Amino acid sequence: QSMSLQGKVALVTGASRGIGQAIALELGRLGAVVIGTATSASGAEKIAETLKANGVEGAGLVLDVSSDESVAATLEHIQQHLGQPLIVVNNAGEWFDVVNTNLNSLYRLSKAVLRGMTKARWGRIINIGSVVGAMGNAGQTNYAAAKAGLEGFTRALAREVGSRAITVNAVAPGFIDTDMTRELPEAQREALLGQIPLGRLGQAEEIAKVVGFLASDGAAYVTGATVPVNGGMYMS
Amino acid sequence: LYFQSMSLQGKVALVTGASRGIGQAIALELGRLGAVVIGTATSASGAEKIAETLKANGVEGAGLVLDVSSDESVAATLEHIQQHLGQPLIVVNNAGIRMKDDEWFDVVNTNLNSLYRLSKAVLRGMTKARWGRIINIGSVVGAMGNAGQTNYAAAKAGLEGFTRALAREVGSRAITVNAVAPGFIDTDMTRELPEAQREALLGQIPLGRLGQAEEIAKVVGFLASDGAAYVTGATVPVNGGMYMS
Amino acid sequence: HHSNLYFQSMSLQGKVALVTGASRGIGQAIALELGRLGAVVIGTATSASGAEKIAETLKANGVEGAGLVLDVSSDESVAATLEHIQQHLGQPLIVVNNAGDEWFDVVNTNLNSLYRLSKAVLRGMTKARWGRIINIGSVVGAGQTNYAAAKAGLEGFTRALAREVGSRAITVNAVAPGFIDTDMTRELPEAQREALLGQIPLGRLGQAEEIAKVVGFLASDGAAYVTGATVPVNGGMYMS
Amino acid sequence: SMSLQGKVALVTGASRGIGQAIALELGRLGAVVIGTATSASGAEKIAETLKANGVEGAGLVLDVSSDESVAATLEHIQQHLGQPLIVVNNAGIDEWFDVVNTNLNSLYRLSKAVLRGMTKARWGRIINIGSVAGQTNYAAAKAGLEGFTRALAREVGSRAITVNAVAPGFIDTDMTRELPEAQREALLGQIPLGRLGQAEEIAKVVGFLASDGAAYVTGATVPVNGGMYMS
Ligand SMILES: Nc1nc(-c2ccccc2)cn1NC(=O)Nc1ccccc1F
Ligand SMILES: Nc1nc(-c2ccccc2)cn1NC(=O)Nc1ccccc1F
Repeated sequence: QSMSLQGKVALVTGASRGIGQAIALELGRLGAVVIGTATSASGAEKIAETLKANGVEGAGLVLDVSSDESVAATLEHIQQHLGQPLIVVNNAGEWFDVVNTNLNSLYRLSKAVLRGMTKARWGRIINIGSVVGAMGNAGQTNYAAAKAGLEGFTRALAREVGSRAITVNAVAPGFIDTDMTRELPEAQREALLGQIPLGRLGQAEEIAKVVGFLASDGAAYVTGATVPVNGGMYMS
Repeated sequence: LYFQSMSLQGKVALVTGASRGIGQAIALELGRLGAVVIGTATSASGAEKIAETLKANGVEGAGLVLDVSSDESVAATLEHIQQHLGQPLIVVNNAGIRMKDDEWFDVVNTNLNSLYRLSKAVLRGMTKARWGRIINIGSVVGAMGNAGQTNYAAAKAGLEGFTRALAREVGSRAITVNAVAPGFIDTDMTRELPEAQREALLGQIPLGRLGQAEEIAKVVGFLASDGAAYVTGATVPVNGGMYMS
Repeated sequence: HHSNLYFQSMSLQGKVALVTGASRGIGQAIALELGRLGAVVIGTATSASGAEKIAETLKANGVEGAGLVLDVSSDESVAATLEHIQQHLGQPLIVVNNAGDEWFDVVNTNLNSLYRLSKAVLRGMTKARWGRIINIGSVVGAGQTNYAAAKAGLEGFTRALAREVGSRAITVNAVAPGFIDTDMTRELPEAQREALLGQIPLGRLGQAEEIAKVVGFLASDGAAYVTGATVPVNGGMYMS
Repeated sequence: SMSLQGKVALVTGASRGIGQAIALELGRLGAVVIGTATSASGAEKIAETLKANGVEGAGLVLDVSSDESVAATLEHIQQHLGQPLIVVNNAGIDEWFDVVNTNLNSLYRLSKAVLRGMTKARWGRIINIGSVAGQTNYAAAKAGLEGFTRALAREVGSRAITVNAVAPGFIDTDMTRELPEAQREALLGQIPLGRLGQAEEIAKVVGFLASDGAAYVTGATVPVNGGMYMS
């Protein structure tokens, strides 16, 4: 009668900063045991501090989602130590190659965690889209493309794994206040505020709450869906 | 002076079409989250029933008679609420008013005129408070034929473009506007068409089951929260993986 | 009410086409294109001088047809107009709707007009067991809210109507123009035009004719299996 | 004014069905047409069909999954018939993912290879034909085709090159002719037009998209499905 993720293990890729960090803390707040990942040892260490610092049981690991070996080994380490990850949030990220590489990483990781979810006959996979913030024309092409790829992928994977009570969903952030976007040139940021009906940048936490909800038992009938979290700014 | 993640304490919510099924489940969910809940129906016995259900589940609120097709009804109803309980800052439109692939136009036209009516009327209150949630519930799947698809696809497309457009119009005032597009939900309609044809429905749904009314309500419950503040103009499908447009 | 070279393009020979809002721009271009393809063309406008002008343009480009006064918002106008056409020129089997808190009322009013007119021409197409209905969208023109909405409305409508009339071999389609060269857009300050062109991959405004060719195609027998579709004609500029 | 006289068109997977119909339609419009197939007997057949319908062109062996095949094939065309400015990708190829990933890698391979020619001529048409268990794979292939087509259109647009897709519904082809009557009729029952589409009816759309009249259409995916939409 609640959104408690007590007893569940969650894996959040790219958790050392920004959105991923905010997602790790939110799932922690909800009672999940949280494994966050980064590509470096110091990133993984930092994830661990942040967890203790906010009273979250879990760990930081080194993970490169572009390589089969890293993925296989990492998942093994988790299984042997903390249990099977039943919540998995892919947040660790020229148009063609970017999208092709991202989606190969989603599929890789998703397929690897699926054996565990299948066995438990329950699971949540949640895919975070790229943030809006794209120095140029290139960057609109790239965001629209990444979004279309995420959506069709998420929908297709949901249909494939649905019969096992595993939901698969995506979250498509708009213009979010992050360490990356605070660095954009003022003209570019203001031109983006001018496009957003809510008249402000979204917070990382505001992405994390959606992920938090999608991970809950309450969201059990939501699958193959891509939830936009963009303040009313839609770009396609 | 309180503050927690999903609370709606201190907020007044208005849920149209709350006497049964989805709307009832929504009223109880917003109640469960601490909202003062006004549910509505088109009849006195419906409104009575809403009130019983609230008290019976310990929810502070009321049942009112409301016809969303009529300006007078809407104006008067909102007045009563303002006079007595305060300003409704959460508003969930769920009162949509043998069917064939030609009835689509009128159904959708009538629904959307009612959304706009009610929405515009509650907007003055939300504007004044510089905060608000409007949530629009789509039609469930009401017939499994061609007739039934045309109508569901159409109702969905209309709801989505409407919700998006309205979100853009009111966004600058910190008012989110969202929709929920239920798929095949366990309700009065779905239960009574015998199974050999109904069971064929489960085969179209990857989750392999009908959705529960509660499962729509949790989504509405989330969208109404402060956590969902950056979600606007969105239509959340809640269909077990069955997508049709 | 104002009314031997065999060109090869003349594939809509023998068909009567009705193009609403034909006195200028896109609608005018559509009337001449369907004319070019051999259709007998009735174009419409809301005023007598508009209808006069349509007729001049037709004769001036050697198109058999007429200019009529039509108000698509009124049942009487529609019924009477269609009857005049039936009694004089035959049954219109190709029909192109191009004649158009603001955000809601615009879309609601348009779609009520589409449905009115569409339902009225449908008896004729049903009897002939063939027909083309083509709906021209809102061009670009606060303007962002309205364009996405108008588009979503047009598209769901077009799709739903296609499903309803399909069994009778009547296609129903829409065309969603992007930024089209019209007499208003030619007058922007260079900075404004260049900034708009910078959003369009083709790097130019579309021509009215370029909308008309799509309509021309959709009207043909070749497009018989295309129905409930909305064809964007925007130079690669997609707004949501 | 639908003419393609003087233009060279390349149609992959042209030995039968849709691709064949596309090759004859672009031929009918005056294009010099190179059709392709994966086998020698397929390529021969393409050539017979062209001569048999008075179309100037050729049948070539092409495997769009291989860089070498593509590079060599395009060279042969450049050296013999000129630069292909109209290009229609119709040769299609845990199963959903790989299908779509492989198809889109083939589109991108071929597209990039023909793009040099179009850039040089400052004009071009690229048209991608979609696929004709089964919903997951169709919805996925479609979503991939659409986003791809749109993204590529944005990239090459400034050079007066349109890039578009055609998403056929249920078409009368060698696959569909094999279904049991109850199953096909249940499929007709989902199609408002009440019939299967013809290959020619896909081809006319391609024919139109290739024309100068369609110059302002780019990044678009035209459904050709008799009113049956599955997503
Ligand atoms: N390799 C690749 N490129 C793209 C793509 C590029 C631009 C826009 C949209 C998709 C998508 N993908 N996607 C895939 O590999 N798989 C994929 C794409 C869409 C739906 C389902 C899929 F599996
Ligand atoms: N009369 C009508 N029909 C439809 C419609 C029909 C089929 C699919 C989608 C919308 C919508 N509407 N009415 C509206 O007032 N507005 C409207 C429709 C679609 C999107 C946005 C809108 F404001």
